[PDB]
Amino acid sequence: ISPIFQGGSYQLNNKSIDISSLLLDKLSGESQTVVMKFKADKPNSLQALFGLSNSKAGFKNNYFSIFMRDSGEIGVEIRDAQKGINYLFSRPASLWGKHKGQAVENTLVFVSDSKDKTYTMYVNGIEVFSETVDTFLPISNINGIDKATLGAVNREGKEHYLAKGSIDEISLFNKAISDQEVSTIPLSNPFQLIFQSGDSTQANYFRIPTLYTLSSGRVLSSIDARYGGTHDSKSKINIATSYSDDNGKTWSEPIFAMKFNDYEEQLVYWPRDNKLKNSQISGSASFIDSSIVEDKKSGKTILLADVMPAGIGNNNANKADSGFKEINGHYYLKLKKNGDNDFRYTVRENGVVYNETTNKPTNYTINDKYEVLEGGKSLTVEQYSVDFDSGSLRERHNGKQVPMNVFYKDSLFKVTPTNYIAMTTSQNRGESWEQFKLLPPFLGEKHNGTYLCPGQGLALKSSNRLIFATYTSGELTYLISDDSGQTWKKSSASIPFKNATAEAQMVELRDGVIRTFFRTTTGKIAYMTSRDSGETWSKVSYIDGIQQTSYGTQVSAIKYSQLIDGKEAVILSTPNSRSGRKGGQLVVGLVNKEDDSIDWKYHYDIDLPSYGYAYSAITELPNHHIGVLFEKYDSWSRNELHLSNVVQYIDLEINDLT
Ligand SMILES: O=S(=O)(O)CCNCc1cccc(Cl)c1
Repeated sequence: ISPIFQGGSYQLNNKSIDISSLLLDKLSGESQTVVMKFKADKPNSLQALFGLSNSKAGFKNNYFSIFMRDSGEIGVEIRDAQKGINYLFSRPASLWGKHKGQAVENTLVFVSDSKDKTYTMYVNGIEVFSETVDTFLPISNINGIDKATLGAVNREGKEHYLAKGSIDEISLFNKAISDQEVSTIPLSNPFQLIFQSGDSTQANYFRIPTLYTLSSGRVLSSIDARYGGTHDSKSKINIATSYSDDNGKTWSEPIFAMKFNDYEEQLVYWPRDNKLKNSQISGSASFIDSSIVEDKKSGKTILLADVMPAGIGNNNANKADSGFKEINGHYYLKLKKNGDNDFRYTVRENGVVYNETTNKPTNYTINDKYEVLEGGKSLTVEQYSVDFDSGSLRERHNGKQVPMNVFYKDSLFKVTPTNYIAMTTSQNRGESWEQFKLLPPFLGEKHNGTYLCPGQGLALKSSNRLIFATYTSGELTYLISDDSGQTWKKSSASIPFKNATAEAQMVELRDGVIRTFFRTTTGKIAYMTSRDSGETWSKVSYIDGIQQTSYGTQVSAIKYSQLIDGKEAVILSTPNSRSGRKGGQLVVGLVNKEDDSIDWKYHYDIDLPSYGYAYSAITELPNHHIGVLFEKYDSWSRNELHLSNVVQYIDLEINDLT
């Protein structure tokens, strides 16, 4: 249907605009839709875009507003004192501010539906909240409403929540338009989604993006598909992948590179209230932190991720145990049988489960999928599903049987409760992935394994060498293969922090010269250099000119193929901020051929300094554009947990950055 009101080209410069005469007497019925296209690249701390209010003395809490914060949060208030109603619905990190230095036109759709008693907010094609209430309050049913305002709320005759920005278009409808109708509304998005709520992964949440340009020109991406909110394990998380064959313009429906079946893949709205937001799927196995590389020699794509058995995160991860037993230069996966207090088994050659106390083999074997077989027959366990129907999180059997896996809670044989690294490969550039294999321990039998650095591995240009950075307490532990990832060795490089989350990414400055940039606990990004293709590593230095928080954030980095200002160039992606994960930048550095030092010459602001930017992935697209897939929110903040569709993709050109 048609708008009852339509206006545009409104400039909000800290002075409200009264549209009462134009709008108020057009409002009728109990259901309304607001469609508003607006820019705000210099927002005030807290500002209202739109208000309906009782402006009379004594009725300061009788109003409806659509408001935003300079954090990028969007919300509404719906208030009527006489009715005793004070609704406040919102979601952090819902907005864009700037893109390529130009103010972004956000498309906001707010639906107030009296029939379903539900308020729903979409921004830029993304539903950011949908709230059902017992007692519905139609927005124009507020006692004594006498003002319709743009860029403030009129309370007791004064302008509250004064806005800075513009409303290029605003329409109102005396109808609650359908989800279908919403999706036909044209958008002006500066970004794309590769992974998103409702896709093939059926995860409502995603974290830890990666990007990698394959030699055929295909761009591949991997990500944590996170089911139990945005929590790091413990949770259910699979590793999903998608690829683009047209320079990032479009992307394939995701598939899984690594998945477990002990818990159902469920699209779940995770509670965001302070009482329940720390609810955590607690009995599921999971993957976390993926990294990609391509091997010139075989042509295979190789993906690694951390693996966690059921219940297990990095907090309850058995340090002081690798999960393997050393038996004469060889490492065998340890197992514990249902009922025993110790790990009395190992998985020897051909997956034969072997009793260590009597040195007899059992009739149990472990297949290539880490599934348990008895006498060649597939054992099963019953799957779990989760729900908050009772009010709190419940994890319960759902009737479906799935293959018994040693990483599962209900398994007859269980691996050691600690962190492992798995590897899978693709022969068809990400169209399918093999069953993963665990990597062996590198730091000894009684050292719990290292943590994979998410993002990219490094494929050295002039050899067959493959390297994946990993971290542990007191060092970076590079994993090195010269035979297409069939065998790996480690190269240890000491760093001056104990228990840092030293997420590290590498660039090749020139043949055999690797610089690694990594996250620290110092508020500055660090780096070290190898000049022998990763055999040995320099001492640690720090970058000036970029700030991180004390706890730090992952940094992504590439070596750009083309000269810039006549020099070799490296591009870093990172939040630039000592307060939180915001102020995203790409920083372009020019290499000094004399000494391999880097002049950080250009800083490109991804969006506003106050808007969220966390983990990121950068790649040089085959057309020499830059692709960026990143968490567009603060993934540290306890106020921004469990947000949907915040991992977003943008395309940039080098001239945009300079
Ligand atoms: O800096 S963040 O807190 O946003 C993400 C830190 N992830 C570290 C990790 C790695 C492997 C397993 C687990 Cl459980 C946690």
